[PDB]
Amino acid sequence: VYLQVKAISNIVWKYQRYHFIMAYHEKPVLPPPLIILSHIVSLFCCVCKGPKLFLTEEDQKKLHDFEEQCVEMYFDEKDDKFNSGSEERIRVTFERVEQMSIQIKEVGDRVNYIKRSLQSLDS
Amino acid sequence: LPITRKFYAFYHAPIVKFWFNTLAYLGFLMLYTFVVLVKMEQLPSVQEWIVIAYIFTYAIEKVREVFMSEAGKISQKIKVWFSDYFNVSDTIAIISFFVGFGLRFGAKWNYINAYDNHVFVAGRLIYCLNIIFWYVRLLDFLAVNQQAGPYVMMIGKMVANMFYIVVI
Amino acid sequence: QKSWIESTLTKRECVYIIPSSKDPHRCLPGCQICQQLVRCFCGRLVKQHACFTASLAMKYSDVKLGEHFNQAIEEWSVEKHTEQSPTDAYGVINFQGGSHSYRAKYVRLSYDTKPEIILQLLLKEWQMELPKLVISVHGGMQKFELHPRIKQLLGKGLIKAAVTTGAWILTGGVNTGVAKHVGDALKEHASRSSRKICTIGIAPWGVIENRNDLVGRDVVAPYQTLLNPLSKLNVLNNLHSHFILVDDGTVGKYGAEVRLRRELEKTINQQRIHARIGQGVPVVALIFEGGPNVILTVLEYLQESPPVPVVVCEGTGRAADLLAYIHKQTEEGGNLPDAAEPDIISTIKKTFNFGQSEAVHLFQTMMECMKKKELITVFHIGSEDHQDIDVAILTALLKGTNASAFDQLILTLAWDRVDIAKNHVFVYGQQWLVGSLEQAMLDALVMDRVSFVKLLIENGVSMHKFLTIPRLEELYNTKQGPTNPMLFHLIRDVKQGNLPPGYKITLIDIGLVIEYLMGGTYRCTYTRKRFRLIYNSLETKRFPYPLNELLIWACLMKRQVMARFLWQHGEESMAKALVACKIYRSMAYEAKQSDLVDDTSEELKQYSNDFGQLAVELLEQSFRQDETMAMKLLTYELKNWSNSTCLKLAVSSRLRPFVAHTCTQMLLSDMWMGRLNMRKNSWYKVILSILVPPAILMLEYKTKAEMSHIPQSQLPITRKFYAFYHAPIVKFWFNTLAYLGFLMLYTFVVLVKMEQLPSVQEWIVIAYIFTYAIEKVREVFMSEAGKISQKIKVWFSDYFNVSDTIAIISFFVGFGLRFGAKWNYINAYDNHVFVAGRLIYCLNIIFWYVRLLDFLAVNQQAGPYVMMIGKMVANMFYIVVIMALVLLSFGVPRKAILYPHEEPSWSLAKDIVFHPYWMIFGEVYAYEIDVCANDSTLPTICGPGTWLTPFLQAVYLFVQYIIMVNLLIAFFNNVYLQVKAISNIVWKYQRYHFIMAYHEKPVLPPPLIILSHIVSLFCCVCKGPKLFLTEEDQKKLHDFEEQCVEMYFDEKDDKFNSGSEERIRVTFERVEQMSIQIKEVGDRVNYIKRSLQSLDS
Ligand SMILES: CCCCCCCC/C=C/CCCCCCCC(=O)O[C@@H](COC(=O)CCCCCCCCCCCCCCC)COP(=O)([O-])OCC[N+](C)(C)C
Ligand SMILES: CCCCCCCC/C=C/CCCCCCCC(=O)O[C@@H](COC(=O)CCCCCCCCCCCCCCC)COP(=O)([O-])OCC[N+](C)(C)C
Ligand SMILES: CCCCCCCC/C=C/CCCCCCCC(=O)O[C@@H](COC(=O)CCCCCCCCCCCCCCC)COP(=O)([O-])OCC[N+](C)(C)C
Ligand SMILES: CCCCCCCC/C=C/CCCCCCCC(=O)O[C@@H](COC(=O)CCCCCCCCCCCCCCC)COP(=O)([O-])OCC[N+](C)(C)C
Ligand SMILES: CCCCCCCC/C=C/CCCCCCCC(=O)O[C@@H](COC(=O)CCCCCCCCCCCCCCC)COP(=O)([O-])OCC[N+](C)(C)C
Ligand SMILES: CCCCCCCC/C=C\CCCCCCCC(=O)O[C@@H](COC(=O)CCCCCCCCCCCCCCC)COP(=O)([O-])OCC[N+](C)(C)C
Ligand SMILES: CCCCCCCC/C=C\CCCCCCCC(=O)O[C@@H](COC(=O)CCCCCCCCCCCCCCC)COP(=O)([O-])OCC[N+](C)(C)C
Ligand SMILES: CCCCCCCC/C=C\CCCCCCCC(=O)O[C@@H](COC(=O)CCCCCCCCCCCCCCC)COP(=O)([O-])OCC[N+](C)(C)C
Ligand SMILES: CCCCCCCC/C=C\CCCCCCCC(=O)O[C@@H](COC(=O)CCCCCCCCCCCCCCC)COP(=O)([O-])OCC[N+](C)(C)C
Ligand SMILES: CCCCCCCC/C=C\CCCCCCCC(=O)O[C@@H](COC(=O)CCCCCCCCCCCCCCC)COP(=O)([O-])OCC[N+](C)(C)C
Ligand SMILES: CCCCCCCC/C=C\CCCCCCCC(=O)O[C@@H](COC(=O)CCCCCCCCCCCCCCC)COP(=O)([O-])OCC[N+](C)(C)C
Ligand SMILES: C[C@@H]1CC[C@@]2(OC1)O[C@H]1C[C@H]3[C@@H]4CC=C5C[C@@H](OCCC(CO)CO)CC[C@]5(C)[C@H]4CC[C@]3(C)[C@H]1[C@@H]2C
Ligand SMILES: Oc1ccc2c3c1O[C@H]1c4oc5ccccc5c4C[C@@]4(O)[C@@H](C2)N(CC2CC2)CC[C@]314
Repeated sequence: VYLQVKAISNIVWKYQRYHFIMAYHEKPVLPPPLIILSHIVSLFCCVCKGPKLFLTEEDQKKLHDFEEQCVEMYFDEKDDKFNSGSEERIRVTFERVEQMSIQIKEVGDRVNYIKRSLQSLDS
Repeated sequence: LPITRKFYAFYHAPIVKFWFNTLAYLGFLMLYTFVVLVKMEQLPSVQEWIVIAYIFTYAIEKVREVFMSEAGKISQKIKVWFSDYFNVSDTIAIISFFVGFGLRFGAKWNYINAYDNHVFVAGRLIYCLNIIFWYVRLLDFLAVNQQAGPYVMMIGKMVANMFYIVVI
Repeated sequence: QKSWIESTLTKRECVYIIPSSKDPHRCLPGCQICQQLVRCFCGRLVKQHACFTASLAMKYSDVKLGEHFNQAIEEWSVEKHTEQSPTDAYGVINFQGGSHSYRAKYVRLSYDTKPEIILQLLLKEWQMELPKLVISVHGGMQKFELHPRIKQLLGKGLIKAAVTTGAWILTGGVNTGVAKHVGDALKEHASRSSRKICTIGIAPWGVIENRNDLVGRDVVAPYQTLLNPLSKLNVLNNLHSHFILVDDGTVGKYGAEVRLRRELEKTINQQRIHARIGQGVPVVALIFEGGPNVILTVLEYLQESPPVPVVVCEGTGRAADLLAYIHKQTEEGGNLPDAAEPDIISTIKKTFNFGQSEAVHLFQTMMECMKKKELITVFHIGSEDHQDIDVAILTALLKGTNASAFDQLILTLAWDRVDIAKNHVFVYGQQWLVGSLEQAMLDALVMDRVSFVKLLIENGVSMHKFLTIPRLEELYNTKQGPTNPMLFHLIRDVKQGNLPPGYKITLIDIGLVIEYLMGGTYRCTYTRKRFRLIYNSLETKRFPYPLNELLIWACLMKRQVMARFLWQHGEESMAKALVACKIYRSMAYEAKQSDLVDDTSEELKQYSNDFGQLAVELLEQSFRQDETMAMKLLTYELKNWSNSTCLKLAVSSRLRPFVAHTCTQMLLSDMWMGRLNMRKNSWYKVILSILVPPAILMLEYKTKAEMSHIPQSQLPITRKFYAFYHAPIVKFWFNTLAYLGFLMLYTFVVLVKMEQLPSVQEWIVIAYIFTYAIEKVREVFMSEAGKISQKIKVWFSDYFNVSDTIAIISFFVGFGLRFGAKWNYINAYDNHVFVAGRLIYCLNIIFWYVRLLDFLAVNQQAGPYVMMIGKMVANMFYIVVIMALVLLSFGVPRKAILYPHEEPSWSLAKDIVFHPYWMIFGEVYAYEIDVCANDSTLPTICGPGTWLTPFLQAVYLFVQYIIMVNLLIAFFNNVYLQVKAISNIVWKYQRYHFIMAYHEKPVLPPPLIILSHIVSLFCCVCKGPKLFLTEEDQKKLHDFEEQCVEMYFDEKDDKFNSGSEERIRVTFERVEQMSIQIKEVGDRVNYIKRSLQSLDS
């Protein structure tokens, strides 16, 4: 247990940090002996009279446009990382060297057709 | 920024509400520790009254934290809030305290000794056990620190998963 | 409204319905065909007008006179007979069917929109960035062919020009023209690949195929992109990103766009290309297979002020190739000197069916275009000029526009293209006015353009004459590059108060930051009185070593790529790396100790470790090259770095691999042994010779030939004694033997009964501590030169110096009470002033036992264990806090239940902690657990509720004894494993500290040290590893260092280039090229065999 938690220790506290920041954001300004005033004064203002952003439909559309751009950039970087990897470079090289070996035999075949045809025009 | 808005800004800041709740909680425990270690009389000492007031108003606070929580069904609100450890512990701590206070306070004294009356003794002994809940709730305050917090999560995971070794 | 597109823009409609260019039409249905096929000049048939009035022109009669005179037939215009109104067609195209169904914003607006409104649309509404170039692609507006090679040879280059610069490409948009082939460039080469191109297509609205679909307020209109591939129809190319569809209120006529496009070109060329750069955004024209009118458009640019260059391509045998033909014919001045007009007039008509008349007039245009052949450029693909059309489009802005050398340079800087600046700007011919390269350097430094800073230094810029106090302050105060938010807060901390709002940073304030970050006794030049008496006044306003100052700048500004570049240039390279490590290390600590939760500290820590590793790797280069000069690098006084050494700087950063390096250890060994030269068994040879002084003569001593290099250095009978006792190894054992004798006596004093007057043992003990105290006072004041406040802070940064301070003060409090106590009593323990003093001694002796750990840490095995223990105790706090809460959670209920009749007392404090603490160590107090049992040792405690406490203690021990103690042990085990992994490194770093400590100490230990004191301060009134080089050997050492920096990068490059990953990739890229070269054989082999079949006949 020690070794498991210690390995992710900073991650653990940063997650805990969400819970206590949210907890004390919602609490009133007085602690529990004197909180009664915060109670007795608040419920008057409701009868007598957390981290959430309420966007308008226009900025809502800009944010979606921002998000889709970053999704595109995510896949681009993913593809570039993949295509730069050594395994992907060995295999494309592998497939490409194979093709060339036929293309050279396709020269080594046609070079005959030249030299033998030259021997035909030699006469 | 004028003078009056600087006070508003301070006290409504969550870091301030933390330390202000923390300092009041420590003062609460120091008094309640005094109450259980010092001889208990017929009527609560001024220390004990302050202790009672804290737990009562802390309880009202917890009731309001549930009902002014994330909008939903009351049954859902209840299930969520009893999914935390310290909220289950605080619930037991609050209920047991007022069982203890009722016995301590509503006990008729047939005797001058005050420990011959076993309704009174039952109430005092509940306090002495109830105070454990309130010391252990300090682990939650201490887990606000970057170093202490992971150790607190360690202990919880140790206790939660050791059952079958202890059965053996 | 709150809608800028709709509120501002305008759509025209033809309110007015003259017949179709003459009498309506024949065909006996007469009034009936007036519905079928009778249009306006507007371009729309009767029912396509659809205006509110044009529909009253569908009922009874039209909006005109009885027979409508002919100077009203001509009177229709798109200015007087079209009603402006808010727009309808705008949004995002969805090119459904095209390869992920591309997206492109669009809008319908009139030809008369003010040019600023356009600019607002492009930049504000569409959130486009102001570009650094504008390529305007003109060409043939009719479906045309393009050879396969040139296709993939154009789309490689126009794309790079718009991708390496953020250029707006401009087209017509519709596929009937050149826009179709701009799309080919985009499709191939994966146009942007996360690196946006903005290609606007300004088309007229009255020709767009499927005009209807685009109609709609902010609508995502889809759009068929698969019509017949041959049929020439005005269909928007699905690979552009933006469209400005110019309205003139009509249908079926082009020519409404010609102005708005040019007006946009003016509007962009009057915008600053960058904050500092005071040019306009460049514009350039590109020509792909132009029609007739494209020729005039060329001339239309060449005249206007400022002109616009025109890069004409080749291929296809029209306006593009034609201008390429005559551009090789006309002379340098611009008039065909030969008589060859009818031959080129012949060529005009082979491409443009005129016959004679327009042919010459077409030729008349060009001879004026051939006047300004400096603003014209031909990129011919055959003999391959310019190596690329990218550089061609870009270079066209550089030649022919009679731009200053500066303006040529700075535009490449904005673009971030050195390859063009190196090859085309820095060349014989430029003249370079007085301070143009320097102003270029400032822009490049500010803008973090490392590649140009390199180029400028190579091509004639002296940083010595460049870098001044004002220019250096401009660099600290800029916001036009990578910045460090922390720096402003560090200045606010060293300036105790706050600042006026537009505070510009001062170098004195930087100096105060550097002293804060370097710490110890570091003193920056900027804080010294000389620099101040200069700075307050502002050959003298320059710096002798500018590259030192800019390295500091780049690191404080968190400009790491620039800092790595400025490191490898200039002198003092190892020092600069070690200073950089310390600066970043200290900034990392400040970030870590802040209330902010971010990644700044790990980033700065990494940067420190980067320079720390450079310093270690440089030391290894130097050591392998020349050990003696490597050791000199460690030890030469750094005049420019607070008179320090590179070893001291590395120690300031806890840079253990540098200190643990063999070169440093060899240096330290020579100091430790001094003139002694025993290789084996030195510890007891020294001990027995301290105790038997004649054995000093049996020892081995270094010859002066050996004690000659020793790059930190500062046989008869008498000099052998001097050599021995002044050796730090000897001063260690001599202090160690005296310390052990001290403790043995003081142990005796506290264990044996104390009388009125101190025993002789106690007097010796007193003398030791008193003189040891004088020694510590002198170690502080004769420490590293600095402010007394700095000297104090440094010395109280060690643990054993804080402990010794408490140990010394407490002893003399204890002695004063022990000694100045009047004895009213014979018993001597009735007097409680005396007892207080004795008890202080008994506690003070603990300090002196624990100080033996420091002596023992001189051994290679024991030392790391001592560091382990310190790290265990220092970091266990929060586990012990939890243990304390668990303790009280049990202690308080136990006492309350078992002792319910207590009044308040401080015994309650003891009772709630005492037994619970001893339980941690396994004392269960077995016969006290159940107080009501027969075998209980507390039978009187039996009472109500006392049966609860065994359950409480059961839980307590499980949590405390099993969980919490073993968590603490688990933490200690990690400390062990961490330190053990680096154990030899740990001791070698410790070795620096004790060799330095005993090098500075005197030759007598603390009882007899008083003589060394009393004799030394006479010689000052009456009458450490630092090499003081002369300026000539100082220059040789710098030459040695720069050679080893070069060898460092060479080996780094060779290692990199030999790596398998680098070999796979170069192979990958190289096999790709060969596959074209073989297809280039496989293509040409045909040309052979088929040509042989041609000569076969
Ligand atoms: C990181 C850490 C940061 C720092 C954290 C710091 C935490 C700060 C926390 C701080 C507050 C600590 C104080 C609490 C304990 C006091 C007990 C005590 O000493 O009692 C004594 C003092 O006399 C009284 O207590 C009389 C007053 C009665 C009411 C109690 C108010 C005390 C103040 C609390 C105000 C409310 C606070 C809480 C609100 C919920 C009485 O004992 P006695 O006179 O010996 O008994 C007579 C015996 N006889 C009968 C034999 C004669
Ligand atoms: C989501 C929320 C989370 C937190 C939970 C929140 C809810 C927490 C709920 C807490 C309540 C839990 C139940 C307690 C019941 C008391 C039992 C008891 O001792 O009875 C005794 C006293 O009974 C009396 O009625 C006299 C005592 C006064 C009442 C004090 C308790 C009520 C206050 C509660 C305030 C709670 C505040 C809640 C505010 C929200 C009966 O016996 P006796 O009279 O002693 O017998 C004498 C015999 N003899 C004479 C022979 C000797
Ligand atoms: C009065 C008696 C109770 C208190 C105990 C006093 C004794 C000493 C022990 C102290 C332990 C507590 C240390 C932390 C608090 C100090 C400041 C601190 O670091 O705060 C932290 C939060 O702090 C908390 O979350 C503390 C919550 C209160 C815990 C109270 C019970 C602890 C004792 C249990 C009872 C048993 C033991 C005691 C015996 C009874 C925040 O710190 P920071 O500066 O934001 O973060 C630093 C890192 N930075 C640089 C990256 C930002
Ligand atoms: C890797 C390791 C390497 C090896 C490490 C080896 C370390 C080498 C260290 C070596 C030195 C160790 C000696 C110190 C302890 C002596 C105590 C003692 O025995 O006292 C006794 C001897 O008689 C005296 O002590 C009388 C002399 C008084 C002054 C003390 C000087 C002693 C010599 C030290 C010179 C200064 C040295 C320090 C300078 C700062 C007195 O006791 P008593 O007679 O029984 O009492 C009478 C009782 N009665 C009253 C009932 C009759
Ligand atoms: C960077 C440096 C690091 C190390 C720190 C270096 C500095 C270390 C500093 C150390 C000094 C610390 C303060 C000591 C104060 C003594 C207090 C005391 O006991 O007072 C008592 C004696 O007071 C007297 O004046 C009589 C005793 C003689 C003086 C002996 C102490 C001074 C020597 C210090 C030599 C220090 C050597 C420093 C050399 C540099 C007063 O009370 P009383 O008289 O006992 O009362 C009798 C009452 N009755 C009669 C009813 C019974
Ligand atoms: C005064 C003397 C008399 C009294 C003495 C009595 C003896 C002592 C009695 C009790 C000791 C107190 C602890 C009780 C059990 C803890 C529950 C638990 O494990 O929660 C954990 C899991 O599980 C749950 O969250 C749900 C399980 C509990 C059910 C809900 C309570 C129902 C009523 C009661 C029935 C339940 C059993 C108790 C009934 C007795 C919650 O973990 P967490 O904290 O959420 O972790 C993540 C936190 N985070 C989200 C911030 C990341
Ligand atoms: C969820 C809430 C549930 C509980 C609600 C409350 C229910 C009501 C609870 C209690 C009411 C008790 C009233 C008295 C009953 C009749 C007996 C009597 O009068 O006297 C007897 C009382 O004997 C006892 O044991 C009294 C204490 C019982 C409580 C036991 C712990 C339960 C609470 C734990 C916490 C649970 C909370 C858990 C938290 C989730 C003896 O005393 P006496 O007569 O004065 O003396 C005669 C002997 N003499 C002659 C030697 C002197
Ligand atoms: C009077 C005596 C002194 C007082 C005692 C000292 C005070 C007590 C000390 C510590 C109390 C607990 C600290 C809580 C820390 C937070 C934990 C949390 O958030 O949730 C945790 C639950 O946590 C628990 O369940 C807590 C322990 C339950 C009560 C048992 C106490 C120990 C006694 C019994 C021992 C005695 C046995 C022998 C008996 C003879 C959740 O963790 P998890 O579920 O493991 O996480 C899995 C995550 N997963 C989803 C990836 C799988
Ligand atoms: C006789 C009976 C009466 C007396 C009983 C007294 C009871 C016991 C009292 C005290 C026990 C003695 C230890 C005290 C604390 C140690 C400080 C520390 O942690 O240092 C460490 C860090 O921290 C510092 O270096 C600075 C922290 C201390 C501040 C400076 C002292 C100010 C005055 C005093 C205020 C401070 C607290 C003390 C005040 C009481 C230093 O570590 P280091 O060794 O540098 O590690 C690297 C070594 N290297 C560089 C070679 C690689
Ligand atoms: C930084 C320096 C600070 C300290 C400077 C020095 C300050 C001066 C210090 C002390 C001066 C004391 C002089 C006497 C005071 C008046 C009382 C008196 O005379 O008698 C009383 C003395 O009672 C005591 O307790 C005396 C000892 C006090 C010292 C307590 C520890 C502080 C030093 C710890 C180390 C701190 C160092 C930490 C290191 C950083 C009783 O004795 P009596 O009258 O003979 O007997 C009458 C009773 N009878 C009738 C039964 C016989
Ligand atoms: C009379 C009894 C017998 C005597 C006792 C035996 C003698 C005492 C034995 C050992 C004393 C210490 C040895 C020092 C070794 C050198 C360390 C050094 O150089 O600096 C170290 C500080 O080191 C400390 O702070 C030392 C410990 C402080 C004093 C507390 C002693 C233990 C008591 C409390 C325990 C009781 C608790 C429970 C109480 C009930 C620095 O290490 P660091 O800062 O961790 O390094 C971090 C590096 N980083 C920058 C990468 C992050
Ligand atoms: C977070 C932690 C919660 C627990 C705790 O720490 C903090 O809270 C503290 C409160 C303390 C008590 C406050 C007041 C007194 C009165 C005093 O009476 C004078 C003496 C008398 C002699 O006869 C005069 O005549 C005696 C001491 C006592 C009972 C304290 C004891 C320790 C206690 C219980 C502490 C306990 C360890
Ligand atoms: O590890 C080292 C390996 C080789 C050398 C050293 C080392 O460390 C030094 C050290 O340490 C000692 C400890 C005890 C006895 C002798 C020495 C010495 C010796 C020495 O002086 C020496 C050679 N040269 C000067 C000589 C001119 C070359 C300098 C460096 C030196």
